[PDB]
Amino acid sequence: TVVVTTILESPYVMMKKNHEMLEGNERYEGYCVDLAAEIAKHCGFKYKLTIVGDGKYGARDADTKIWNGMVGELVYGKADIAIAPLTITLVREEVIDFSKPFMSLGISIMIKKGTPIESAEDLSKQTEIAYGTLDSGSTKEFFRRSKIAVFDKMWTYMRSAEPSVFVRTTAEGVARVRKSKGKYAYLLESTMNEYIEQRKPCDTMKVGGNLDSKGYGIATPKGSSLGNAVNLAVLKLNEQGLLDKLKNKWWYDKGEC
Amino acid sequence: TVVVTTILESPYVMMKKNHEMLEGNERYEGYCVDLAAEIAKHCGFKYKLTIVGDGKYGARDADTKIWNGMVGELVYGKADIAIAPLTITLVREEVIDFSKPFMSLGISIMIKKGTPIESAEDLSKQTEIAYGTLDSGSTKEFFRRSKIAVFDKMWTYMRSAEPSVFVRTTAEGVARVRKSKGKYAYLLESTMNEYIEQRKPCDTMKVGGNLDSKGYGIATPKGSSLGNAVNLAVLKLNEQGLLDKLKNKWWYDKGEC
Ligand SMILES: N[C@@H](Cn1ccc(=O)n(CCC(=O)O)c1=O)C(=O)O
Ligand SMILES: N[C@@H](Cn1ccc(=O)n(CCC(=O)O)c1=O)C(=O)O
Ligand SMILES: [Zn+2]
Ligand SMILES: [Zn+2]
Ligand SMILES: [Zn+2]
Ligand SMILES: [Zn+2]
Repeated sequence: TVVVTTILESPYVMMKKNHEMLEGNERYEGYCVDLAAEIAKHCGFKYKLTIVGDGKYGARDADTKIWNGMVGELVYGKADIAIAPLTITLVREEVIDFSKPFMSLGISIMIKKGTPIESAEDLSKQTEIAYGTLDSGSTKEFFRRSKIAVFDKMWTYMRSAEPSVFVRTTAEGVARVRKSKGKYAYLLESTMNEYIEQRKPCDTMKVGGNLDSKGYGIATPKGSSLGNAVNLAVLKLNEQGLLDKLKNKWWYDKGEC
Repeated sequence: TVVVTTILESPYVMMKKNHEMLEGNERYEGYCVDLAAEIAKHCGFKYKLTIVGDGKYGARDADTKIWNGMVGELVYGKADIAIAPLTITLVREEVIDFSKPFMSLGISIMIKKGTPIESAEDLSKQTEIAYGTLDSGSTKEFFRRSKIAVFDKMWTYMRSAEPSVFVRTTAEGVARVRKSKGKYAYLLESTMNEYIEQRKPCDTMKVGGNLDSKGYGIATPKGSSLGNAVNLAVLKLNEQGLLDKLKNKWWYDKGEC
């Protein structure tokens, strides 16, 4: 039985409303729960879904050099595979193996409906509408290291804006956009932006094209015997149109706006 | 070094805005962070604050018979003491020890300012203004088992109300009160009600007296070498007026309304 590690993040993995009457894998539902079933079917294995112990995705402590979250569970042998919205990054690819991406994404802009902003360039040219990102992570790092004029201008602003424009969590960034009467725009992953856009109170909107490109991949321990099969399954699913179908179902078919 | 388990719940434990520049226990602030320092001071031990991995307080699954949250961390040896807003209950006291209560609370009513409701009696006499609680937990169970008229009347209503008046999380309940335009009242722990009342946009109000009584307590494993000292520490802090100073500090001095 393959131990799958995942994380509670809507609409990827959520508790069914009646989860208390259920048990095992049936307690969960969502995009990744559906994806796990597909992968298992094509790779030919039985599995058990478990929620990552520390509820984190995967980062290496600069001091101890220890990995936490799902990457950690894979690295230290606590799980056999990770199916969740885990970004494929150089540092993680150095310690675990990733499948080809099952979803493509990029940094995007979230605004409260009605805000007169249509792109990052628009944000960089004005001042009365503040904007920020998570206080740590790839999105913040993207701006900090950019050599592109527009993003350099945005980073210069964000790094010294007052009050601070950074937030610690997604919920924090979304709430700020929603209570700032259009005076705050949040920079986040397009997938989350797109999801929130389809959820009540339906007062946010994703604008402009993505600022960068990346994707989520299924992860397995280095030199795992599941790596090859899982990679082929992800390609087969995309070719069959199933990845797009799954995305449309959990983002739009179940939308509230 | 004593391992302390706690949970990110405002204003009990929160991440300082400059946490990325701080280390260890200094990354956190809040009522329980202050309480932990006092308890360790008077008990004479060194400690390290850790956040419970699954973000839960403590319940036993009737299936697996496994304890989750902070109670689980104590019973399975992951932490030596739990310092958080953990309600003292019979089922929990059966596996861990609780200090005398450091804070008293009870079920209360939260309304959007403007709602013509001043008590549980007012709610029980009508239906235009819907009211509910978490879909699971002590508050819901309180109503389900009550033999008291008014509470029986309230439960008789809640159990058959449509759409469902129950919510999955505190955030959901609070958000529902704020966006229901005076048509939903939320029943919750007085401590959280009093806290929300002091947070922007200052659009909610706590009405009526508590419907019941209970307390939060510090938890330690059975046979812990710290059990006795922790208990005496709580009593001394109460007698010194320290517990009330901390409540006033985190609820009102730092209040925004
Ligand atoms: N892919 C990330 C984890 N992850 C997943 C989904 C998601 O929506 N967001 C962030 C959304 C936001 O920007 O608020 C995120 O950070 C990782 O690999 O660590
Ligand atoms: N004391 C509970 C945990 N706990 C702590 C703080 C709190 O505000 N609320 C609930 C607030 C609300 O009713 O929405 C709560 O359920 C336990 O011991 O499990
Ligand atoms: Zn298939
Ligand atoms: Zn941070
Ligand atoms: Zn003292
Ligand atoms: Zn539930």
